[PDB]
Amino acid sequence: TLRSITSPLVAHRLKPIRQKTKKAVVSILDSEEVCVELVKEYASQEYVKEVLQISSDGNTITIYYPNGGRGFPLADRPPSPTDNISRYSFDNLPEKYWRKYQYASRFVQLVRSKSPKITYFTRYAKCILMENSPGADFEVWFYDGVKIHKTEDFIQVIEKTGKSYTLKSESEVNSLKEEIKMYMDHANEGHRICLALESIISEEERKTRSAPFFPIIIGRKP
Amino acid sequence: TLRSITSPLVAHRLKPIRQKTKKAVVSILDSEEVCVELVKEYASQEYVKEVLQISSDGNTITIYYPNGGRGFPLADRPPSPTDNISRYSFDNLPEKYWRKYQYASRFVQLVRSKSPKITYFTRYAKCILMENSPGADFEVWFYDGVKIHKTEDFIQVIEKTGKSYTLKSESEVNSLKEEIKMYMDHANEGHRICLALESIISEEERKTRSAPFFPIIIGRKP
Ligand SMILES: [Cl-]
Ligand SMILES: [Cl-]
Ligand SMILES: [Cl-]
Ligand SMILES: [Cl-]
Ligand SMILES: [Cl-]
Ligand SMILES: [Cl-]
Repeated sequence: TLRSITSPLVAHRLKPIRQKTKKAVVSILDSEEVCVELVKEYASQEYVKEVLQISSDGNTITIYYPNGGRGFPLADRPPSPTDNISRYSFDNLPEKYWRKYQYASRFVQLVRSKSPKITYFTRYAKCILMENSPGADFEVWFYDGVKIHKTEDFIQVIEKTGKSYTLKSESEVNSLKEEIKMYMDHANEGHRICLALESIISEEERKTRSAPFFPIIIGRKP
Repeated sequence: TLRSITSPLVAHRLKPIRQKTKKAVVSILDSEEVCVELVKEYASQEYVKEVLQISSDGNTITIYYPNGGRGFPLADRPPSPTDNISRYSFDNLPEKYWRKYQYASRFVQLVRSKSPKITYFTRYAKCILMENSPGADFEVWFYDGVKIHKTEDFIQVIEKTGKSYTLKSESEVNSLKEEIKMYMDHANEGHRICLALESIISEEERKTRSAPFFPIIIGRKP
């Protein structure tokens, strides 16, 4: 089952963006739909030959072949579909499209990892909870120039010149320079607070509202 | 009793600012202390002869007379105190100082009423809960050009041309134009949401004891 392999992408709250690779051009549209344009090379120009159009909730996939299946010149936006389409639920998408769905799925997931959900200004730092929940990335931009980038798999640290190093196990973190273990105590507190605030706002989001409660920016730089 | 005329001012979260009249200068300092410099003019130059230094919570008043009471030329910041001071709790400030305290008190009150606590972007409007709690001003900037400004004694409405009118009682509110009642029901929802969000966030702020949770910016303009 595809739902075993990955979860449906969710592009809610994500800003429009276009990524051009060798394999595809993946776009998050203004409607939060995600499109995968499979581009073919007929030198010099590239043609859009196939399009996967994925719904913002990730559960509807519309596949079509623009220009009668002959192709469209790759443009700034994807070609809109015609009544000639094939369409599937996520749970019903044939495997032949799984790899292409995941192009979108992954891109969305990457964009979420760079999309601020909650920004929290503290005395020493600017905290940013990202959108790739759960286990979202957590960035910490201290004003002195120190940068801490939290992940699920690791914790990055960038010192004031560019001394970059990646910390993994807690046993490796304890072994860090002792003026730094305090920076983490800040960064971890922000993280706890941001997570704390995310929870409370989501709860309030569930009840009657009129617009999303995310993103949120809390406070200001001094 | 002074507690009858005002509440101790509150300058938390308020941005630095300086206002000059002929008789005095009020500043909200970067520390959120509020100063009243009483100014007198001696041959073209103006001197600070008296200073009231009020705590950010409005409950401590330190009063002094710079340069021996002869004065210091009015500068960009108030003259700092010396060993020679008198200092009072709010409830203990002598009447001789009440009108000068009220000078700081009124100014702080004007600033809060113009200082955003919660900014909330909707599909149709930009809502801003001000800081003059309780009964804070709540202004609503619809994108189409309609403006609604909720206030303590009344509700102003500005239509797309400049049709300004004041509603003070339900009798004028029910009697409102029927399509305007639509703008108002939004505005009223925004207020409830913003008030709801204010309460839930302050509560979590109390437990955390770290950088403030206000102001916030919720969402984005479409
Ligand atoms: Cl291009
Ligand atoms: Cl349709
Ligand atoms: Cl098919
Ligand atoms: Cl959510
Ligand atoms: Cl929503
Ligand atoms: Cl002292």
